[PDB]
Amino acid sequence: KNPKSDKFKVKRFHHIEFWCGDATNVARRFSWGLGMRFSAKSDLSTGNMVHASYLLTSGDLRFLFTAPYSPSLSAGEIKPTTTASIPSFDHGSCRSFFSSHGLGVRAVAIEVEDAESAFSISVANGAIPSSPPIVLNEAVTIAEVKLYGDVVLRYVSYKAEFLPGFERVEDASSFPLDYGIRRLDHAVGNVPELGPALTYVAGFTGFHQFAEFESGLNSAVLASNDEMVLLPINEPVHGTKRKSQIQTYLEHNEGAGLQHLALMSEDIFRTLREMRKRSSIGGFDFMPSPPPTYYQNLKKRVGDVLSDDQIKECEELGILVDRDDQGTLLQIFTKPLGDRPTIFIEIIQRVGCMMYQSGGCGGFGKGNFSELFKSIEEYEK
Amino acid sequence: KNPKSDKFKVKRFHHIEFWCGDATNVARRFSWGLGMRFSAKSDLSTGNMVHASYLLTSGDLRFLFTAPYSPSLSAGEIKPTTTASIPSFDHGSCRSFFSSHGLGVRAVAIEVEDAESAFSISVANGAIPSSPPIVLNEAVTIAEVKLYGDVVLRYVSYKAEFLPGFERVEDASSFPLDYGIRRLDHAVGNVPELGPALTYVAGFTGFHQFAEFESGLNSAVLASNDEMVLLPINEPVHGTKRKSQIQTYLEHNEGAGLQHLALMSEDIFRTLREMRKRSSIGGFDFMPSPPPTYYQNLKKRVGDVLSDDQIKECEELGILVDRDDQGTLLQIFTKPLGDRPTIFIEIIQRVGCMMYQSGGCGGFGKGNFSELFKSIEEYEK
Ligand SMILES: CCCn1c(=O)c2c(C)c(C(=O)C3=C(O)CCCC3=O)ccc2n(C)c1=O
Ligand SMILES: CCCn1c(=O)c2c(C)c(C(=O)C3=C(O)CCCC3=O)ccc2n(C)c1=O
Ligand SMILES: [Co+2]
Ligand SMILES: [Co+2]
Repeated sequence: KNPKSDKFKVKRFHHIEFWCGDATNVARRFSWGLGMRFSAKSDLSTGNMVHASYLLTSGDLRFLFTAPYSPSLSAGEIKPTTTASIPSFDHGSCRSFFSSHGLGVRAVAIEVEDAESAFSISVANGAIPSSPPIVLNEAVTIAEVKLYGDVVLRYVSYKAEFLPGFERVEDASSFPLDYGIRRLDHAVGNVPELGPALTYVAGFTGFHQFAEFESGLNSAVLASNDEMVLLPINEPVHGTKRKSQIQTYLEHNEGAGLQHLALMSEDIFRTLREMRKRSSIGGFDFMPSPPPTYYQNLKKRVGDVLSDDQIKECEELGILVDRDDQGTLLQIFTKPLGDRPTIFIEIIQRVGCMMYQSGGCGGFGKGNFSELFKSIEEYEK
Repeated sequence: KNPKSDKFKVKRFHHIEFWCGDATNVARRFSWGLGMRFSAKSDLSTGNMVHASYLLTSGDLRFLFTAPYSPSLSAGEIKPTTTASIPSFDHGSCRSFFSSHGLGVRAVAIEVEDAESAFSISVANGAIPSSPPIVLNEAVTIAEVKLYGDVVLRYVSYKAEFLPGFERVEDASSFPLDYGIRRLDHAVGNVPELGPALTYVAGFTGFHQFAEFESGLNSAVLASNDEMVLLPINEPVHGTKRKSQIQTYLEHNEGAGLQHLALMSEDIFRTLREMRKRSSIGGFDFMPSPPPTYYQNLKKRVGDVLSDDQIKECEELGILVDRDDQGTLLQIFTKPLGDRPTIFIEIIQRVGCMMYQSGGCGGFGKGNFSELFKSIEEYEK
């Protein structure tokens, strides 16, 4: 069921913005680890005396890394005279966010038809405003409302290159890395209580629940009209034997925030070979692999979609597989991206549901909670 | 002239500690960029609920990256019950340092025979104490006094593995990178006034001035008895046409701090090939190269030490060369390590002064200020 109840026209995921203490070092680590190119910048070299912002791209995926400068550099500016390229940026907010949460996502940005319209409708329907709409160079409109914790949902609309005031990167410094990642598939929040959070977000977006198919989580997924913008939310299940990983997140994060970003690859096998090659030389580590029992059990579950060779390939790389009614999902998770056990990344590829491919095809892998436990205990034998 | 006036027995540079917001991402960037191995850790996985600290090694060079956790994780601890592996660490101090300075060096650590003795003598002779001596596991003694700005000089003595409470890195995660860097040659501070700073530091160490051989700097070098611990200090020269790079540092750093770390390599040619290979894929960028006139002028200056082929090699890699009375120095500088134009790294190799090789052999390259200007203007032609 899809009531298609979006309250404003929503296009696609546009970008993700991390708030950090040093944008240079985080951006350079991510570039090498994930194979994303340096595409644009707004820093001192471009006249921005307020914040250092660096943009990484892979296909249509945009990761923006931003950090503050000393406020003394821009102490004489006022908002009408600012040199910031992101008018919503605030020194105090950024330092407070990062000291409270450590490294993580500040903005989930989606492209809309009319950022001004989306903002007003949103707050008309209960959104807590964060940054009012601003028109950049008469060409781009940007606005922000609260999503959960200190994460904002950013609207971005274009009348007709990333943002005004950003310069393209002189390719000499812009090495064309590419491990196969292509777009952002979904962005997941952790909250203490799922009910009030879902009611708030679906309330002002009109997004509908996507509908799915003991391990410490309850969760639900909001979706836009064509189900291409996907925003799942988790809450802790307390009192179980094994401590909830959602509760651990809220503890070490100082409350709600974004849990994982799921990046779609055009060839998950090559993405995972390339990332694993780099895990120990500046890249990302992956969660411990499932036991061979898990892969011996895959023939019965997806032996009609993946060849026996394609299953052995999953086993070498530690990929997980799940399946709903309409298609199949290959997935794998990184260890946390930073010091704290909080944000992590998921790499995914979806098989099926062709009309183009419809969003959510195969679900989100909840069936791998039980299957992982099962295969672990079979292998304990 | 060497009066050998050290007021306590001083051995060698022991380590450098960076204070950052996310130790994981900075450490991983440095590892790949400089070819340093992950050697030890003290974090949540080792029972440290206070700070995440990761140690990188290359030969005898030790880079320690440290970041705070949420104070709520250790809110019930007191100093007698602390889980920190570095007793001098303080949450407030670390967050205040990094928000004020961005990424940079907090501690310059030297190994002494008696850290307790060195501390008392130092403050007896004018050192401002920072952290009193603490004995770790009855095996290591650590103490800290102020050096300049918010940089401390850390004393470390061993009765007889980095520090108690640090675990060796399970080599699976400890890839053995090595680009040829071997030890820390010198560590350089920027201050507004050189006179008062030198008087303070030589005052409590007994270190002597090392003695050298318009571009915006005045500087002097303090040295220990065998001249192996080397601590140069710069001050701005104001009112010149081209703005002083020392003044720019103090502006963007919010005052005094460490300017550069000079790492000695056993083969600067291979170190620079390896680092340059990585500049655009997560490593470090190097300052713009000198013009061909500079290298055509090298035959007359060091044609008795470097072959014509060894000079062409310098030209490919952008290495600079200087020479004093006793030996020759090859050097090159990175662009800043972070967002702000503040800290940078120097790679160096020294030729000459054999007895082992005496420290400071060839000076520090001040003769390259004029030679760079000269060759630039000849090449303007
Ligand atoms: C330490 C790794 C633990 N772990 C996960 O974290 C994990 C995640 C995070 C997902 C996931 O992506 C997801 C959604 O996107 C929608 C909300 C529900 C949900 O969980 C799916 C499976 C997972 N499995 C199997 C697992 O074992
Ligand atoms: C943007 C690069 C600008 N630049 C330097 O920064 C530079 C430095 C930093 C050194 C140096 O190491 C040093 C000492 O170690 C002792 C104190 C004096 C001193 O300066 C030497 C030469 C340099 N030259 C030539 C240069 O052009
Ligand atoms: Co997911
Ligand atoms: Co130097």
